[PDB]
This record gives sequence, C-alpha cells and structure tokens, in this order.
Amino acid sequence: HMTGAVCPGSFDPVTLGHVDIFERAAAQFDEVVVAILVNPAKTGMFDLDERIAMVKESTTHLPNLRVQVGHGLVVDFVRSCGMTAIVKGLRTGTDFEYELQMAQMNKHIAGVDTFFVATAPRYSFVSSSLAKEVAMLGGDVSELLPEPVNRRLRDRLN
Amino acid sequence: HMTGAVCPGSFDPVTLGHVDIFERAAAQFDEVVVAILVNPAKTGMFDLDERIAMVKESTTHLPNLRVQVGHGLVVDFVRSCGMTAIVKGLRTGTDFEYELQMAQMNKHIAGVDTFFVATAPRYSFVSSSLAKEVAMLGGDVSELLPEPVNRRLRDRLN
Amino acid sequence: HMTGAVCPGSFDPVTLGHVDIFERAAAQFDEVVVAILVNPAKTGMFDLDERIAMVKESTTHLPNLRVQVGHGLVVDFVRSCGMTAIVKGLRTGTDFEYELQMAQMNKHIAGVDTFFVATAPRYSFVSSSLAKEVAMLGGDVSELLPEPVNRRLRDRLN
Amino acid sequence: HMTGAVCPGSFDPVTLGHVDIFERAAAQFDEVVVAILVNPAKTGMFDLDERIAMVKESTTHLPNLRVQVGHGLVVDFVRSCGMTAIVKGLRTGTDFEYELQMAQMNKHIAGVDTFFVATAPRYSFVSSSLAKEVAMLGGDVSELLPEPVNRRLRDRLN
Amino acid sequence: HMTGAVCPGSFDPVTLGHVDIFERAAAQFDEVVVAILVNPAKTGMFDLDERIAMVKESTTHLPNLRVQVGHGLVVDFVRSCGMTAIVKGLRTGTDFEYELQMAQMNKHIAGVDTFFVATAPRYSFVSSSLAKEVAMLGGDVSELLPEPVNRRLRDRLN
Amino acid sequence: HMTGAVCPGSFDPVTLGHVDIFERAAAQFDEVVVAILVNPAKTGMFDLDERIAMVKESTTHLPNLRVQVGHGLVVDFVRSCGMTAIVKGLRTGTDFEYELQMAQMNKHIAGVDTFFVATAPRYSFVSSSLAKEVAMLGGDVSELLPEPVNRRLRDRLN
Ligand SMILES: CC(C)(COP(=O)(O)O)[C@@H](O)C(=O)NCCC(=O)NCCS
Ligand SMILES: CC(C)(COP(=O)(O)O)[C@@H](O)C(=O)NCCC(=O)NCCS
Ligand SMILES: CC(C)(COP(=O)(O)O)[C@@H](O)C(=O)NCCC(=O)NCCS
Ligand SMILES: CC(C)(COP(=O)(O)O)[C@@H](O)C(=O)NCCC(=O)NCCS
Ligand SMILES: CC(C)(COP(=O)(O)O)[C@@H](O)C(=O)NCCC(=O)NCCS
Ligand SMILES: CC(C)(COP(=O)(O)O)[C@@H](O)C(=O)NCCC(=O)NCCS
Ligand code: NI
Ligand code: NI
Ligand code: NI
Repeated sequence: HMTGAVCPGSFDPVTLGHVDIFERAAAQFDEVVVAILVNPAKTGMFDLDERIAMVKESTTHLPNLRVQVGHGLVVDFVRSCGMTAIVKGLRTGTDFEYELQMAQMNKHIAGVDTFFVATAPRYSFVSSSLAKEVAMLGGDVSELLPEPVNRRLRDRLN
Repeated sequence: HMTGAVCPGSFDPVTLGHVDIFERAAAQFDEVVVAILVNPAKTGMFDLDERIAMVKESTTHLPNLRVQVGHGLVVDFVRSCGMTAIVKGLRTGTDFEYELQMAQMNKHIAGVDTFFVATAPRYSFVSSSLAKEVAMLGGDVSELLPEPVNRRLRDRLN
Repeated sequence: HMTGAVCPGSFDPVTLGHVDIFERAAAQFDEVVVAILVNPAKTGMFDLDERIAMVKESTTHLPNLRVQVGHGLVVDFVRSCGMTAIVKGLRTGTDFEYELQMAQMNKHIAGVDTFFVATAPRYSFVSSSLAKEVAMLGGDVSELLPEPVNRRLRDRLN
Repeated sequence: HMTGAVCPGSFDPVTLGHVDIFERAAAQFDEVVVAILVNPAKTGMFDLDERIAMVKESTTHLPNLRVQVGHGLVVDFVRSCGMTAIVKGLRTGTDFEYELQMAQMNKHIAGVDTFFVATAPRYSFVSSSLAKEVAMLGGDVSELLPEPVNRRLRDRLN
Repeated sequence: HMTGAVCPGSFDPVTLGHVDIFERAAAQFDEVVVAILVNPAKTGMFDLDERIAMVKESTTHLPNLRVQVGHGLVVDFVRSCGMTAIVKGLRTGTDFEYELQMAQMNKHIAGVDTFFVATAPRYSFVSSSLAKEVAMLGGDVSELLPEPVNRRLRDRLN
Repeated sequence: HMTGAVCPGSFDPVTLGHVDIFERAAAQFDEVVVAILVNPAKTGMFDLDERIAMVKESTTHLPNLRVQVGHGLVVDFVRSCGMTAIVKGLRTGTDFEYELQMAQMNKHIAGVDTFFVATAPRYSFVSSSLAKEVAMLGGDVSELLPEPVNRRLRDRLN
C-alpha cells in the first residue's frame, strides 16, 4: 500500500536542483530514499561521509525522506528498499539520451521504472560539476546550493 | 497518505504505448486517472465516447485506474481529482521540448508536477497519428494497439 | 562605428521572453529594431496595429529601440534598416533546428548574421501560442507577459 | 547479388539536397528508385507530373536511377520494386525523431531497412518548403536547386 | 559492380545492437567488412585478439561478412577494401551530433559516405560500456550480448 | 558608446570554424577580444604561447580584434575588458546543452550575455580535437585550418 521512490546520484555536492527534485518526489510518494552512489573511478571533491551529511542537512524539511549509501547497481539498491521506482531530475545540460539509456537498462534488468521531472527554472543551470568549477575560481554560486554545502565550500577555500 | 497521478491526453485512439505508461503509473501511485481532453480544433477520428470506451476496455487489468473527461486546463482537471501530479510517456518521435514547456507552464500556473517515463521499446514507435495513417493505408499495426482498438479500427475500414 | 540588430518575429502577442531578448540586444548594440512580420497564412489573435502598440508600450525603458513592420523577407527588412544582424531568443520549446536552418538560409541569401540568446529562466517557458492557449482557458499568465499585453488580453475575455 | 534502394519523398520541388542523396544512393547500390509519394492533404505547389519531370531532368547523370510514383505505404512501394531498403537524407532542420519513428514503423510492418545520410554542408539548409517560401518573396535560391527546378520556379513568378 | 560497406568500431565487446546493424548491412550490400579499430588512448577490457574473436564467433550466420583490424584513419581502412561506404548504428544514448561530425569529416577527407541505421528496439539500449558496467556489478545483460561475449564475461568474473 | 564582445576558448589549435565566428563578431561589435583560457587539467597539444600566436597570425584581417590570455572565470575576464558579452560558435557536434548551461551560469554570476552564431557550413564539421586526431593520423585537414596552424602541424610531424 505504501508507495516509494529512490532518488539516486553521486551528489558531489548536492545542489538546489537536486533538492527541488527531492521535494517533488517527497510530495508524490509516501517515502523517498536518497541513494548516494560514489563512482569508484572518479575521485570527487567530497568524501562519502561529507556527501551524506550535506544531503541530510539540506533535507530536514522533508519528513518522509531518508538518506542511504548504495554500493553496487542502483536497481539492487532500489529493490533492497522494497521499491521499484527511481526519480531523476532534468536540467539545462542533462545528457538526456544517456539518462534514457540507463532508464531502459534499469527496467530491463530489474523491472524498475524511472520518472523524470524538470527542475525549477531558477535551479535549472546548476550542476555539481559546474558549481565546483565556478566556486573554486571564486565565483558566487551560493544562491544555487543549500547552506550546508555553501558552508563546506567556504571551508574548502579556507 | 493517498497518492495519485493523472495520465492526460487525446487518446485518438489509445495505443499500447499509452497502456504501458498507464501500467507504470498504476504500479507507482495509489490511484490513477486517465483524462481524455479533446482538441476542439483537431480532426479526431474517434468521438469522445468511443475514446473513453477504448481506454476503459483496454485497462480492465488495472483496478486503481479510472477514466474521465476534462474540458479546460489539464491542471484544473488534475486539481478537480484531488491530485497534483501528471504522468506523461516518452517515445520515439515525442516533441520533448514542447512537453518540457508544458510541464514548466503547468507547474507555474497550478503547482502541478509532471513525471516523464520512457515507453517500453516494443511500443516506442507507435503513436495515435502514425497508427491511424498506417491502418488507413492497409498496414498491420494490430500488435501495437489494444484489441478493443483493433476491433473498432477494423470496423472503420469494413 | 554604429552597430545594430533587428529582433524579428510575429509577436502575437509580445511576451516577457521577447522583452528579455530586446533588453539584451539593446544593451549590446547601438540601435535595435523590433520587426513585426506577419504570417499571411496564420490565424493571429491581435491585428498588426495592436501588436505594434503592445511592443512599443512594453519597451519604453529602452531608448535605443524602435518598432517597425516588415512585409517580405526578413533579410530585406534588416538591410532596409542599414543593418546586417538578427537577434533571436531561445526558450524551452524552441524549434532550434528550424532556427538554425533559417539562420543559414538568411546568411546565404543576404549575408545577414543571426545571434541566438537564451531567455532568462523565469521567462523560458512562455511563448505567444501557449500564453494565448492558457489565457483563453482561464489560466493566469500575467507574470509572463508585459502589462500592456495583460490589459488587452483581459479585454478579449471581458 | 543485385542491391537496391528507394529514395522516397514528396519532392515539391526536388532540391540539390535531395540530388546529393540520390547521388550517394546511386554510388552505393546497384539500382536506385526515386519514389514520389504525395500527401493527399497537402497544398503542393507542383503537380505530380511536374515533380516527376523535375526529378528526371535533374538526375540524367545517374544511369542506375529511375523515377516512379507511389500511391500507398512507402513499404508497399519498396517491396513492389523488389527492394527492402530506403535511403533518407538528413539536413539542418530535419525532424529526426519523426524520421526515426517512421524508420522503426517501416521495419516493423514490412521488414524494410532505412539508411540515413547527412547532406553535403553546402546543401544542408535547403528544404522544399523553405526554398518555395524564399523564392515566392523574391529571394535567390537558385544555387540550392537544380536548373530544371529554377526554370519552373521562374515561370511561376513570370 | 560489387557493392560494399565497412562497419567500424571498437567493439569492446561487440553487442547484439552491433550484430543487428551488421545484419542490416549484410542484407543490403554485397560484402561487409567489420573493422575493429582500437583506441590507443583507452585501455579497454578486451584485447584486440579477443575483440576480433568475439565478432567472428558472433557473425557466422552472415556469409558475406568478414572481420579485420584497422590501424589508422577509418577512411584509409575503407578505401583499402576498395569501398567508399561506412554503416553505423543508432541507439538510445548515441552521441548523434558527434557521429554526424565524423561523417562529414570522413566525407571531406576521403569521399567516404556514412549510412546510419536505427538499431532494433530490443537492442536499442545496450552499449559496450554500459553492458560492461552492469555485468561487472553482477547484473544480467546476457539477453543483450551474443553468447560468445557472454562466455568471456562469465570467465572475466571467474 | 563603444560595443564589444569576447570570443573565449581553448583554441588548441584555432580552426577556420573559430575564425568564421571571430569574423562575425568583428563585423557586429566595435571591438572583439579573443580570450584564450587554458584548461589546467587537460594537457593540450600546443602551449599557451603557441595558441596565442596561432590566433594572432590567423586574424590579421580583422582590424578591431585583439588576443589576450584569461586566467580564471571567463566572466571575470569579460568584465575586466569593460564588456558584458560573449560570442560562441555552433557547429556540427557542439554540446549545445552544455553551452546553454554555461550561458545561464555566466549570466547568473556576472550579468554577462552570450550570443551564439552558427558556423559557415564549410567550416561546420571541424573542431580542434577532431582536426588534431585526423592530422596526427596523416589526414589532410589543411582546408579547415588557417595556414599558421597548418604550418605548426606540419612541424609537429617533423
Ligand atoms: C549513480 C548514477 C545514478 C549517476 O548519478 P549522477 O548522475 O548523480 O552522478 C549512476 O552512475 C548509477 O546508477 N550508478 C550505479 C551503477 C549502476 O547501477 N549502473 C548501471 C546503470 S544502468
Ligand atoms: C491533452 C494534452 C495533454 C495533449 O495530449 P496529447 O499529446 O495526447 O494530444 C494537452 O493538449 C493539454 O493539456 N490540453 C488541455 C489544455 C491545457 O491545459 N493547455 C495548456 C497546457 S500547458
Ligand atoms: C517572422 C519570422 C522570423 C518568424 O517569427 P516568429 O517565430 O516570431 O513567428 C519568420 O517567419 C520570417 O523570417 N518571416 C519573413 C519571411 C522570410 O524571411 N522567410 C524566410 C526565412 S529563412
Ligand atoms: C513520403 C514520405 C516519405 C514523406 O516524404 P517528405 O518528407 O519528402 O515529404 C512519407 O510521408 C511517407 O512515407 N508517405 C507514404 C505513406 C506511409 O508509408 N506512411 C507511413 C509511414 S511510417
Ligand atoms: C573507431 C571509431 C569509429 C569509434 O568507434 P566506436 O564508437 O565503436 O568506439 C572512431 O574512433 C574511428 O573512426 N577511429 C579511427 C580514427 C579516425 O578515423 N578518426 C577520425 C574520425 S573522423
Ligand atoms: C574556456 C571555455 C569557454 C571552454 O572553451 P572551449 O570550448 O573552446 O574549450 C570554458 O572552459 C571556460 O569558460 N573556462 C573558464 C572557466 C569558467 O569560466 N568556467 C565557468 C563556466 S560557466
Ligand atoms: Ni499510500
Ligand atoms: Ni559604436
Ligand atoms: Ni551486385
């Protein structure tokens, strides 16, 4: 009877584009799980613990959302939660053809459905990679990231 | 804790691509409403009552799905159902940029979220318009349409 | 040393997406001409004089912008102004491949350059056609259109 | 060991973009058939006999190419020629997603393969529709159309 | 008199999407050559010998196809075969703009034509990279790869 | 009163596609600055000094253009020139969604406008990366690059 969606990603760091999508999922599904899946072949900026903390600290307003680590196939994580749905955001710059390819693959291997939702226009041009690039060069992306992330970026400059 | 999505469209006629999406919505939301909205400036093949019957007859396996007519804004229909979500299918040939434009407009005017889902590959190249075109020229699209639709299409050539 | 761009379109009616682009052109070129060209085979809502008035009334803050009518090729209009550049806006739902085709054709036939600019995100999902559709069905698009347009749109439902 | 492709379209009128593709097909297949199929619900400029003549007159340098009319499904035309392949050109402004949809539909209903080829850059921005539009407004598209077409287009303005 | 196409790629490993395209090329050209071109700057999973063996073992049903190694420009390989045509598959996730760029480049430098064909829907979401990723994480992509490839992936787990 | 645009890039090496765009910018803005911004995380082929020299040597026909190095955010460079406009070219293979994302980001952080222009068809399929790849394998891309670049590539073979 209880519905549910997983919002998977690398979240290095989580942005307000991601939070917008978490909010939509939390509004439309009984339970939401944010799954952090780190790429074993891309050294990111933030370690796993920091990524988890940034998501948790940025989602306290969503009572029906929790945050977990995923270690293998996203579909294995989804099924482990007793769920069969993934929610993914679309923004300016999304590789949509690759998202579609992954969605079809995920449906084939595990029967998991993927629902795509367009990010709010004001948060439609932030991405983790571009936010880091701009921030590291001294640009102000603070309006595009949650305050828990802004705090950690400010300390990353030190 | 009750969740819900509306699957809106003109469904002239409903295809197995549409049914695939109804199935995904019905699996992931507590209730689904198929909303038939007609373009008052379009040369529809089937009248509204035939469209309703085809959708109903093609969805008897989905116990939490109902079929209704809308006469104005899709967002007004969605809210009249006590819902705030739309589910739309993607296929080969979808005008995705227009779908994105409508999704953003619908969110702006009424706060309604739109979730997009990729149709199953076998049903990814049928559309109402192309099915009608092929059928009228004697082609066999019966594997891409529900039997309630095939029946009526066959009676149109009789 | 005098520079200039033409912003052509049907503007039926002008939107805040269009005004955003007029503003960018006016900031970057010495003179801007808004060129209203009407599709002689299109069911326009507003007559040419109403379209001109709406553009003029919506651009009083741009001192280097003027509004004129064109009756043939956009390139012939551009050259009649003593200019060789067109500025076109991009939004969610733009048929960009057609815009690219026209740009290449316009360069071929008359040497006229086309510059494309992305509309501000808040105005990225309004279009003349969708604004009219929503307004006629009772939806509120007033935040996406200039007040001179809202006034006339309200008088059309009166 | 005999190979063959059909190049279908409305060719109203044939352009140098189309001729470029005919040339590639003729270089790569033993026989090529240009198939003229008319949209019975389209306001074509040139009648079917004029379209045939323009194609024939523009392809005299291709000895393994013939021109024929089709009246129903393109796949039925292709099979009537003893062939199982279609060659379609891509240009700036092509509705590629619709082309992909038709290709998949054509393969489904008749087993016919579709091969897409990018038009030469110099001919990549002409289309029948845009050429007619520009020509009717007095623009010079003569470098983008075969001389047999230019002749007839000039006689239409006479 | 004999027609021919080259199907180039890295094939690390060959998938059923690739085989589908080989089948189309073999049906429409007198001879087909699969050319394996290894990227000297991307350590793949399978060495050149294994890639060749997987393609050969997966194409025994295509009597007019052979498999060869290419060492430099794909167009140099194509011309060395006495051919002037390349056939490339399209799938969900194809970087089509890059494929188009390469096609135009290949035509410019060597006069070689590229024909694109859409993969069968059931094989439209497999790619070499995604199949490896899923397989390495214990997912079942065996329905998307030829048995000669499945055998080698099973041994890669050991 | 003086208008201006910056044409930023990595230019490793500059191509005739880039020069085409420099020419358009120089025709439409009082002053143009080509800004070379080297990626600190991608070893290119040519060092910064060589990149600058190739651009300068290839633009002597543009009296109102100068060439400079940028060291951080492109928007910081643009504002340092007393300008607020960037001009970027589009070609076959452009990652347009990423260009749009950067344009929206650049507008957000610094109020800088980006104008996109389509490259001339004959120069629409060259890119720095593809030109290097083809040249290094002995292909002739000399018609797609300025002679100052061709000279340095010939010496790179030695
Ligand atoms: C984590 C992610 C969703 C990518 O997320 P990101 O775009 O936020 O980096 C994707 O890499 C993923 O699902 N990884 C787990 C591995 C997997 O399941 N691969 C199969 C994809 S079909
Ligand atoms: C019915 C439909 C979803 C289109 O469906 P279709 O693609 O199945 O024909 C769309 O035309 C619609 O929403 N119509 C109702 C009017 C409306 O709400 N218009 C504003 C859209 S932003
Ligand atoms: C007016 C417009 C720019 C379209 O504008 P719109 O998209 O705002 O309706 C276009 O239809 C146009 O240029 N019309 C004039 C005729 C012409 O020049 N046609 C040839 C175009 S390559
Ligand atoms: C003729 C054409 C190829 C379109 O050609 P055009 O783009 O040159 O106008 C297409 O309309 C067609 O195939 N018509 C015949 C009817 C048909 O087969 N329809 C089904 C297509 S999947
Ligand atoms: C091998 C391939 C076709 C890529 O194939 P892939 O997409 O299967 O990896 C491409 O990298 C290639 O053609 N390489 C040979 C080098 C070359 O010719 N480069 C020039 C391209 S225009
Ligand atoms: C230099 C370039 C324009 C890329 O140019 P290229 O596409 O020619 O390599 C881009 O990497 C850039 O702007 N770099 C400076 C760093 C920056 O400003 N990043 C923020 C982008 S929003
Ligand atoms: Ni519930
Ligand atoms: Ni000036
Ligand atoms: Ni033969």
